[PDB]
Amino acid sequence: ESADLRALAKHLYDSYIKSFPLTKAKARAILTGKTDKSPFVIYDMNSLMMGEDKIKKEVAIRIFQGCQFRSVEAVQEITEYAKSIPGFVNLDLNDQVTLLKYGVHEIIYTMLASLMNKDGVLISEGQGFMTREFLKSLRKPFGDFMEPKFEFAVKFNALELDDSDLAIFIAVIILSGDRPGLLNVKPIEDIQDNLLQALELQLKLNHPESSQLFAKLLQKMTDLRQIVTEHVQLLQVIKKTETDMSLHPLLQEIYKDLY
Ligand SMILES: *[C@H](/C=C\C/C=C\C/C=C\C/C=C\CCC(=O)O)CC(=O)C/C=C\CC
Repeated sequence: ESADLRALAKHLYDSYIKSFPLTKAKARAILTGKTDKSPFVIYDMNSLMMGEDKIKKEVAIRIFQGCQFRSVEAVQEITEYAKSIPGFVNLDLNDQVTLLKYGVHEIIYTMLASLMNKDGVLISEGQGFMTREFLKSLRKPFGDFMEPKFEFAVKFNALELDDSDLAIFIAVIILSGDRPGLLNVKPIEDIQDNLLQALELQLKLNHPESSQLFAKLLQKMTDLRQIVTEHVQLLQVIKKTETDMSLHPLLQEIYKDLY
């Protein structure tokens, strides 16, 4: 029944808004220019240094440390959201953990896209804006790492998905039967099938003019997986090069034994 899928789509959107402090609608209102919302921009070290009075130790390291904190916070948000998804909490506990750790990275890059424009990532809950050029500027090996996210985001943004689309699309990512080491796949695939049905309905209703948006959206996932591979490689280099830099336990658990 179409009505059941609509009810599920709304349930997921409701949890999404509650789970994520900053949404695409808010992000884009801040970026687009819809007075008070408007953020302080960091393009250089003077701007970065100036920021702290405006907004709530090597510089490159300090940015990376910031990004770690942000990722940890995102996982927590995604994890809260994941519980909301019908059936996920009922799955085997080991399976829940497996889904979460593979999902988290893919979901983060997707959610990151909403804050991105070709110039920058919003920061500090949309209080600040950091330039893409400034992030590239950071000394090796650090300067490269943001760029892959920007490339995906620009292509991804062209789809121009609503927050309501995103919420369903990410439940689909979390609920993947393919994940390595899953004890039971059948229960997971049945739930994913339902989410995919909700997404299909949602995309047609929300974007009737767009053609094959469902398929196009599903293909992007290939891209997400690619970003993860590159990120892990980058991350392994960072540890060897900087012995002095700590990695968050939660982040460490997610990244280890991955593919
Ligand atoms: C790094 C995470 C976010 C990139 C955006 C901006 C630069 C990072 C931090 C600046 C400080 C605050 C912004 C965030 C906030 O407070 O809301 C991308 C990433 O996924 C890296 C993951 C692991 C590397 C440790």
